[PDB]
Amino acid sequence: DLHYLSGFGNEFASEALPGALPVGQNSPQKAPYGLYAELLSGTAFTMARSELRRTWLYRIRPSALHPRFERLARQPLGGPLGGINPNRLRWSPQPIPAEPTDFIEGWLPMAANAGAEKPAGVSIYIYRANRSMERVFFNADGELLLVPEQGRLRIATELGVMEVEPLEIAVIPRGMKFRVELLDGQARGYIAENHGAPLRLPDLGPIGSNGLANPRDFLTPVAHYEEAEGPVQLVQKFLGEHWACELQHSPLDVVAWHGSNVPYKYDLRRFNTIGTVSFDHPDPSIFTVLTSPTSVHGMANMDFVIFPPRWMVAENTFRPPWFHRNLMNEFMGLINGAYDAKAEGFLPGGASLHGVMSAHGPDAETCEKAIAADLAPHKIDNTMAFMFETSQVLRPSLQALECPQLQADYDSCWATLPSTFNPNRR
Amino acid sequence: DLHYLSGFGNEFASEALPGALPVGQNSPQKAPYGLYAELLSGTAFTMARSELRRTWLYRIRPSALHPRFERLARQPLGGPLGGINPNRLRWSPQPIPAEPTDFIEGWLPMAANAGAEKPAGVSIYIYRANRSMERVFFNADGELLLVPEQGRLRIATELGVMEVEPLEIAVIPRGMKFRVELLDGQARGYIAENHGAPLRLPDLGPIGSNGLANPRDFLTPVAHYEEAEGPVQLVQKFLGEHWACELQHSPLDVVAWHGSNVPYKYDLRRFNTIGTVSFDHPDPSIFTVLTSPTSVHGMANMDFVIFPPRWMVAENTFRPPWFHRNLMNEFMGLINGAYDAKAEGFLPGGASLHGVMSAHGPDAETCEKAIAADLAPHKIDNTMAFMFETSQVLRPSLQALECPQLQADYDSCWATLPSTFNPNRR
Amino acid sequence: DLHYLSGFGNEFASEALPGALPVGQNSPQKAPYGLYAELLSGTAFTMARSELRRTWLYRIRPSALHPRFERLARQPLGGPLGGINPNRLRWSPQPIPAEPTDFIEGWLPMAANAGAEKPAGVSIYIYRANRSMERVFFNADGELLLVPEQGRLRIATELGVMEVEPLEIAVIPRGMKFRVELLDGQARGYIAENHGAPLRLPDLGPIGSNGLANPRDFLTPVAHYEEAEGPVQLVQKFLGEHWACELQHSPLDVVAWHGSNVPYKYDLRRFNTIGTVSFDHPDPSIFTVLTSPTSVHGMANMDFVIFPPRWMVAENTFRPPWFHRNLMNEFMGLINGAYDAKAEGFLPGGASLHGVMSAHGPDAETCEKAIAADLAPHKIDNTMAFMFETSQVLRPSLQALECPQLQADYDSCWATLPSTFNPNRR
Amino acid sequence: DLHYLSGFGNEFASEALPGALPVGQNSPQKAPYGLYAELLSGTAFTMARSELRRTWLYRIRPSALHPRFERLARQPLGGPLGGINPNRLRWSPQPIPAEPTDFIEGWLPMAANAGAEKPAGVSIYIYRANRSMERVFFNADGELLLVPEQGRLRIATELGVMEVEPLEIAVIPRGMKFRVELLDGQARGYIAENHGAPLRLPDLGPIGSNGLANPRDFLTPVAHYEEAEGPVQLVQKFLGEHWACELQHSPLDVVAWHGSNVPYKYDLRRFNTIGTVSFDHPDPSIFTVLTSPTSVHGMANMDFVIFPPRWMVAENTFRPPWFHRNLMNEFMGLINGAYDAKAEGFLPGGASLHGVMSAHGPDAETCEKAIAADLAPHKIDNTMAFMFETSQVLRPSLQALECPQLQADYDSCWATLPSTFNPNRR
Ligand SMILES: O=C(O)Cc1cc(O)ccc1O
Ligand SMILES: O=C(O)Cc1cc(O)ccc1O
Ligand SMILES: O=C(O)Cc1cc(O)ccc1O
Ligand SMILES: O=C1C=C[C@H](O)C(CC(=O)O)=C1
Ligand SMILES: [Fe+3]
Ligand SMILES: [Fe+3]
Ligand SMILES: [Fe+3]
Ligand SMILES: [Fe+3]
Repeated sequence: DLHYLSGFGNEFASEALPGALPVGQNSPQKAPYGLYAELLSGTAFTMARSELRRTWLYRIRPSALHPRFERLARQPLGGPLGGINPNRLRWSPQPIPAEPTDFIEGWLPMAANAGAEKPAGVSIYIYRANRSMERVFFNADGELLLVPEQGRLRIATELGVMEVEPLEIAVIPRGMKFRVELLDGQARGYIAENHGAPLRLPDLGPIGSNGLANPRDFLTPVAHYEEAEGPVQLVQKFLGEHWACELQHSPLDVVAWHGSNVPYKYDLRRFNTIGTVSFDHPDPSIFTVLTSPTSVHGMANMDFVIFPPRWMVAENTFRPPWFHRNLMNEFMGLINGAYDAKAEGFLPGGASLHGVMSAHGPDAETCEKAIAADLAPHKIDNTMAFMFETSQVLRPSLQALECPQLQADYDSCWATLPSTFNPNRR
Repeated sequence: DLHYLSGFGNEFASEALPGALPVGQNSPQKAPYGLYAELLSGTAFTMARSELRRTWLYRIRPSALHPRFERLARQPLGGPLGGINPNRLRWSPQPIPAEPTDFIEGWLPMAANAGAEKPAGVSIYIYRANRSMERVFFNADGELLLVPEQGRLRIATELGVMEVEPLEIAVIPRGMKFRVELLDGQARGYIAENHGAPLRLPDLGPIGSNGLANPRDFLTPVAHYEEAEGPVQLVQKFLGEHWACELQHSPLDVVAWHGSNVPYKYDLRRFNTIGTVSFDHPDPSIFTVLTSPTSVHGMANMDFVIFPPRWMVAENTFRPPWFHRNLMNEFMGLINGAYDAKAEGFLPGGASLHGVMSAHGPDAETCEKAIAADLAPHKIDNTMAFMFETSQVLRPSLQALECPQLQADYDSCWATLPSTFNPNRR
Repeated sequence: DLHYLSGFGNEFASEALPGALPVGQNSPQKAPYGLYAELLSGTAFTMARSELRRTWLYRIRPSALHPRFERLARQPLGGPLGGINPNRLRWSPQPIPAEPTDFIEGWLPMAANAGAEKPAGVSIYIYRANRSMERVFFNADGELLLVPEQGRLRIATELGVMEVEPLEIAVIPRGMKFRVELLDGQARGYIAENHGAPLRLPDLGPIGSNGLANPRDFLTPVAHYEEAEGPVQLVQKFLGEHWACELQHSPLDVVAWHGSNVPYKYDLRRFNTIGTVSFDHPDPSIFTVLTSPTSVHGMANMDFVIFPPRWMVAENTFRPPWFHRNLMNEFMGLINGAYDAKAEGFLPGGASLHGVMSAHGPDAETCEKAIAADLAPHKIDNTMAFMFETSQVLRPSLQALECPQLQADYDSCWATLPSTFNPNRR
Repeated sequence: DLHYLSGFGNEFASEALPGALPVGQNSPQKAPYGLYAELLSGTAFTMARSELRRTWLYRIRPSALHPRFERLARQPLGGPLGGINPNRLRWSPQPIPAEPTDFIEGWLPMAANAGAEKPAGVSIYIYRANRSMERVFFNADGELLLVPEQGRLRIATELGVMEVEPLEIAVIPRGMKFRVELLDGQARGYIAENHGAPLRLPDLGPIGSNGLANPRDFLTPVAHYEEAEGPVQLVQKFLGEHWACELQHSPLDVVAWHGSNVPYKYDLRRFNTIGTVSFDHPDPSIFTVLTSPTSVHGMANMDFVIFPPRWMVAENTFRPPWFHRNLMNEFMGLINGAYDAKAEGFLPGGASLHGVMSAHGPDAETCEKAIAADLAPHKIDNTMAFMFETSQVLRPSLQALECPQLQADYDSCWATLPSTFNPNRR
């Protein structure tokens, strides 16, 4: 099977041929095997070492060997920004379109902080694919966080091949070349496109030096190169547009590499979930897998949080999520099973958006159940929900608002919430 | 019953006579009721507001009205530091001496970062008392963290009266005047004398904005003044020594006050305990109640950590603390019940010291029962252990090393750990 | 000739008349010589002293003495932003236009982070002028970094006169009034208009306390005032537009001044160039002259880097710049001679732009040459190339995309790059 | 021949048996092979992830299985602090003593910031040994930087085996157990014992993302374990003292480990030396290999700096080090050949100490030669010197001051400096 290197943020080193990596230097005059040294600077040169993301590649042909890029006619992301809407929104799962749509062609824009033409913050999509990619792609607009829901993915990147299935997540750095093979014929899932500071592990605070997503579970592929003599289309996403050129070699021609700006996968089943071992309901930030910070300490660009199988032990407490109003913007998804807060309507591939200060919380069915529950240890199982929480307002696209999937009467799930107040009895 | 004000770090305002607090200013020419304004600056003037600790007092006589202080012949903290000793140490509970001993006379130095003459870091004591104080006291050397184990205390402070029982903790700010009364004739407990940055709530990291010790549970007494017309001794602890003077008035004459440098109490039963809801054994920093930082970010002067009733749900996990070697210094106490990592020898009022890089962990019996047990939800109850963890090495006092309470064969609790290793069977 | 004060960041003091500057105060009731005190606040009042830029002026007439500003018909920066383009671009040198064109009228927008009406980050222009200014100008949108390529400039500012020639650079702070006279009748060069944090010297890190651009080399003009009666046009650049009013006096009427918000010039020939004394090719951030930071530590708004005469000693290394893909956006200019990585097509006055993740590096002919070359100490001389590197995307203007100077087949320079890969010979 | 893992600061994973590391957790109830989990916390739990140093160990027997430590009769560093001496000091190399002396018995205290009983900052020693260790050791006092000068070392640590030779450096974390075997029968070299923040790579500033000591050149050994039952002395250094206990098993019984608290080695010949490619003499901080910071930003507890083979190209410059007076304290050592600033008397194994504000610089011979030589590019070679620069004062021990190797006429190396001042000729 495919091999991997472990350790989030490590200075990795990988060669497909022995001695392909130069020893004791980055730029020899005549590189082993007659390879070309190339530097991929994922961060500004002057970043603190802790923030540094850079990889040295030793390849057959320089990435510079390409003709002029031309705008393609076929622009999945060229749709308008939907009109202003403060309502709580919920979508049913997205159907796979009948027309041939590969991985890059199938990104349906759901909600974003800014227009595709001026990338800032986070852009959220749902991908629907029915074709494997017969081209190579790189995103100039940001880091890609992939959340499969339906079907396995075999992702051929410049640094190696990774296999990603639902219940796992994968990250592609900005500008890195990749090609998506659909192993099950069709694929559906979620994407967080990070335009900001790279995703990293959260500051654990009192949790200390261990817990949540343990760095040892972040897997990076080993060196792997191709040698195809012939035309291969290279596509790039630039300011929301797809631009392409034809190469006469495969751009996945990296024989060896070393550095820290790498693609990676992580299995969510390995999450060391922390929670209440006493009473009350911890803030959902406790379930943080990865985070993208801003220059405002403590206020993330986005937080990727999961709602995984876990033990529920809170005594004399209302166990489902509390009623909530938040400065932050809450985009919810579902990979497997059902979510603890919504009795009906939220299915795998579905989505919910509770924007800035929009009043949310449990439905009446969940409320009645929880207040009547005989509280004893209970293990939540066979489920995996997640949230992409952003600091900037998420603006739904015109496409997601005109979407047949956008539920018509979502507000009705809270309509049957009764008054239980009696001032004459504490 | 005593009344209290809630909220860790609040700018409180309290008056025993209506209008005693000047409205709209701190320093009127003619203060209401003929009282005197006095500022107790708990920090440098230029500290960030988040770190600011100062209280304005409106009192019958200024603190400045006192004769010269005289050095007392009786000095409970006059013994020198013990000899260099890297061993793992355990003491049985300290008996209460027969000789008349009040709260300030009853501190037994256990271990400290420095000699009493040059206060730095933390100094740890165990107090034993059989008399209520017939004098008033203030500590110029540091903040006092009080952990009662036996007996109830009535602490009359300059800002008011607070009652503390075992399972509660109390903090007295540096230089604040107080008198301790024994409600049950005798009293025993632990003291963390903080010479550094004042104790405060830990930054929660992913736990978020709620959890661990909630700010609403930190209670400060309401204004209360005494009016006894007789000679009162005022004692101060300076550079480890007890110095005294005689007053003709009561120094607990604060009629009204406002500010943030306050005495407070906290009930440990209200701690919102956070832990594993999955597997593994979280780092004990997760149990932080209060912490004193240093200028080195993330490395505290001391952490006040508890081991309270909690749900144990970790699946296919060694539940007791893992075997450990730590940069930090671990001093443990026990208020009630029995502790997780130790089968015998550790009793309420007892103590343990595992210094820098000393090899500690669960004793042999504990280790054995944990590996063979059938795992299921289990509630640890009717117990409360704690730790004073210090970044600086804790040097036990000569009195603590020469103590008949120091256990002779502490090392034997690990003596029977067996090799269960078989390189042919995973 | 012209006299200058030295020392980057100094609290300077200059006076055209004896005692014109008030002693021991900034705002006397009766100023010396009957002058008016005026505060020029370059930063918010509350900035840390290290970041503060402010200058007190002692002038004949306050700056407030002006009528309403009117919008001019001539608007050289009103041109729209070009279409989205990810391609690598290279412009041949810009011709001086035939029409009367002064310094502020001759700015050709090349690439900018945002539209002119909403200034953000950095805006890049190539200036072409054939007339001296017969008016006084101030830019309200940001700080101007001037890089002369042809012709000397005599820049008369409110704080004095400074002369600048190719191989020197000049900075004029935002809001400061100035008038450009062309000493050689015509001029051309580059401009980096900084809309963010003022340019400053780089944090040296391991280079230490000396090196790169030494502070003693940053020269500020001495106080110089004018008293010419009649109509003077005062122009200001506000949200990309030129607005003007008519004054009856000369606005360069500052008799004395003191402070840190000053125009300055630096000779690039005095750069204490640091590099490799062993092997490899150091990141070009090592040649940083000046930098504008952002809120994100380590990620600059812009870095002004130079590629100056220098010793090349790296043994067993590929000496020209490595092949590169960067998060940053690289705008290159040329003052004299030729640049190391480009064999032909890049001339003095020319420009290149390699945007976010665009694949760049040495052209085919230099790559062939460097691999074969016998490595010996070699002094790169008779050259001065530089870079404006920006964190935000640089959008070329419509004009820069339709310019006859825009080289149609820049991509061909890398077309002949061969594969020298041999998988059977390391 | 030994296997290594590369990458300074990586989250490493190594197993001597397949599947010996638990998958997806740290604390299984039944660990693979019947091994014990044990955590080695190198830092406080709450440090920022960039500062975190911790290693999970999977061992045959917990480190806790040890009897009481007893104070050894032989005490290499119980000697008193030398008296006050501000003088510039120079020692000739240390001869190996005739009495059987293993690595830990042969530490000659040279200079330190504090008394051995109160470790703080850094302690410097020269090691001299004629015997391989027939015991296992750990230092509870500090991290150890080893700088071999004569003879090869084979260091068996808890995480595995590493071989160090002169021109290589090796670091051993605080509390980590190790045994030194002398490959040449006898060995001599320097030691910097860091009692403060762990050494790490310096912030590169303008050097950027690569250069100096590249992280790929930092090698950690692979997992290795010992089985041999029988008596073995375990020795610890605690507050300057050697304490011991007897174990009935080898303590180097780690079958598998993962983490970032690791011993490592680095080959100085791999240093990507940066220096002037123009003129002048860069500050020596430019040669930093590793640094231990303080809470004061920019002021290190210590900097380990090297003076390796390098190109000297500075034009019209005095090339040797400039005459200097420093707040910092300069301790120099020599591994191979001769050092540039001193013609004679500074031999390999020698040392110099120029304390706070002591006036140093090149000797008279080097001074004349450098003012007469016709400047051409020159390769310094066949040499390797270094410096331990500390912020706190370095007090020499009584042994180093009473030492026959202390040169009584060091001040005479400067005695012959002439006055070349000629007011009549610039
Ligand atoms: O269920 C939701 O909509 C999200 C959510 C989860 C949680 O654990 C607490 C609050 C919250 O709003
Ligand atoms: O039992 C102890 O001494 C303290 C301790 C507690 C814990 O939860 C984990 C490790 C540890 O050493
Ligand atoms: O030639 C370039 O485009 C600029 C450049 C300079 C350098 O030293 C390293 C890399 C690089 O891209
Ligand atoms: O390159 C250097 C510059 C100044 C210093 O004093 C040193 C140390 C000295 O040689 O003793 C080295
Ligand atoms: Fe919410
Ligand atoms: Fe511990
Ligand atoms: Fe580049
Ligand atoms: Fe020096």
